Amino acid sequence: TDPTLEWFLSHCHIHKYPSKSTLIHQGEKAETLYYIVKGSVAVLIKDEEGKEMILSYLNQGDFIGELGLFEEGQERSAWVRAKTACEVAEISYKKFRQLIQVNPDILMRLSAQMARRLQVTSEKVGNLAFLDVTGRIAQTLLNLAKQPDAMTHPDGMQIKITRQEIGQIVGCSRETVGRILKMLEDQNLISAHGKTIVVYGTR
Amino acid sequence: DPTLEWFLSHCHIHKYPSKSTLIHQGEKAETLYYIVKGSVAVLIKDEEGKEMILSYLNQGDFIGELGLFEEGQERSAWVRAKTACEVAEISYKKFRQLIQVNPDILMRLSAQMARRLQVTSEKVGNLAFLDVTGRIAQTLLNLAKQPDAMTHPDGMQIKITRQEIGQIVGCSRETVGRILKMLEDQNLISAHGKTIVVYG
DNA sequence: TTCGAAAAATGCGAT
DNA sequence: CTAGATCGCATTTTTCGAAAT
DNA sequence: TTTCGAAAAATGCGAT
DNA sequence: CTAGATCGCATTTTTCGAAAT
Ligand SMILES: Nc1ncnc2c1ncn2[C@@H]1O[C@@H]2COP(=O)(O)O[C@H]2[C@H]1O
Ligand SMILES: Nc1ncnc2c1ncn2[C@@H]1O[C@@H]2COP(=O)(O)O[C@H]2[C@H]1O
Ligand SMILES: Nc1ncnc2c1ncn2[C@@H]1O[C@@H]2COP(=O)(O)O[C@H]2[C@H]1O
Ligand SMILES: Nc1ncnc2c1ncn2[C@@H]1O[C@@H]2COP(=O)(O)O[C@H]2[C@H]1O
Repeated sequence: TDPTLEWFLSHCHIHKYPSKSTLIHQGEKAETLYYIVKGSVAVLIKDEEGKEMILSYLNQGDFIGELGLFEEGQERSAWVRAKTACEVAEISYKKFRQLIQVNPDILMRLSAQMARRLQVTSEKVGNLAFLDVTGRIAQTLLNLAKQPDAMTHPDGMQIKITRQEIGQIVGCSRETVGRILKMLEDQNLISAHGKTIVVYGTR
Repeated sequence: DPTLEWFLSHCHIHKYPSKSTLIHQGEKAETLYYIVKGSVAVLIKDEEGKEMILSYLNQGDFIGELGLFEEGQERSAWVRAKTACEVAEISYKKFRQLIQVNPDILMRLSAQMARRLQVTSEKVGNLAFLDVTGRIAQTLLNLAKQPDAMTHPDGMQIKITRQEIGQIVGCSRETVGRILKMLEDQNLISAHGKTIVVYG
């Protein structure tokens, strides 16, 4: 932390959420902004039957609930769920705008994050439009294997995730994921036992 | 609109005829665009050349903003003119200088990125949750309620090819063709050539 | 580090 | 022709809270 | 400112 | 099973720019 973060937080209300809890409900009126002090969350949307699609994972340093800031009468566009325990700062849009008046760098930071999220989401549209499930899963496994929470392994990198969650990322049933992971292992591209998956030749 | 006039006085104005390329995907991003007149399409292509439309943008919209917040970024997509366009262009360097004297310019830009993220997230949901028939129906209906839609005694009228609908929903032109025939069979639309009447 | 539920995840497979 | 979604249960595998170290 | 005949672009095939 | 992608071309629309009154 530094004097700027402390200055910012002194204008916020800090709350702690346990793993699996819901921070933002899709459809509710948006009047506040959040800043992740510690922890990680998953951004998701769902269909009429409850099927879920994960749009993104966010971490400490990331703002959340920002899309309603620029125009009143807006509703939350997605659900945000705590992936681990989280410490989150909350502030009304009304007061956040006053803070921008005294220190506009805060808007620059928020804007940069939205820009990155738009590039990532546009790429997802492409993957879904141009790639079959095998290609989407293959790319998703390589991407996770290169994140900072991924563990090293003599044959490449190791990650821990369920077939169901992979299905929520790539847009397919958990059964299809399971059948493809076995084919990938037969082709000796990976090794998977339980939630532990080893991605080979990532190095 | 003092700021708007102030902003434009620092830009270079260019014109692009319909179908021309304003932004090439993969090239280095160093300049920001602002549409003064006309409309464009933002699209991505696969290795085989198939295309997918991410969005249509119109007068008042910024373009090429994604490479501004990080160094060494490349254009994330192609931008092609749909109609003849009049566009204001300014370097990232100079734009940053304008942000300093009046950060409200960044506010208007951020507001558009916020809306584009909401829209693109909705598109992800549609691609993952709806079959082609459902995606085509929603698209026909949204197009029919846009300002450029024509009045018709049976509802609203639009003009578009089966190939373009295919680039919007992510399916082959042949599939769009078969689905439009089935939707006509259900009396939801009437299609002759590029002209489609959405009953209402 | 440990151990026994509790609860979560997984395999099924011809249409 | 090629890809995938389904569905009800019985089995695995993982998580969790408190003892044991 | 209407009309018209190419080029160009778009569409149907439809069992596999 | 249900949903969609494919391919080689002849045929059906659209788009255009030049010619007229
Ligand atoms: N097209 C899709 N088909 C099936 N499940 C999907 C799809 N898109 C997203 N999902 C979600 O991904 C999840 C993967 O595990 P489940 O089969 O339990 O439930 C699935 C849905 O919630
Ligand atoms: N595509 C996305 N990528 C990343 N974060 C998103 C995306 N869509 C929505 N969000 C976040 O989820 C939040 C849900 O509530 P808001 O709409 O207020 O603000 C949204 C963003 O912070
Ligand atoms: N899954 C897809 N299958 C086919 N075409 C697609 C797909 N996704 C995007 N497209 C594009 O949309 C276009 C629709 O018409 P075409 O079949 O001529 O060419 C198609 C591609 O350029
Ligand atoms: N999902 C999207 N919705 C709207 N506009 C987009 C989207 N993705 C990219 N763009 C625009 O297309 C531009 C391509 O170049 P840039 O990446 O510089 O900036 C991008 C945005 O201005």
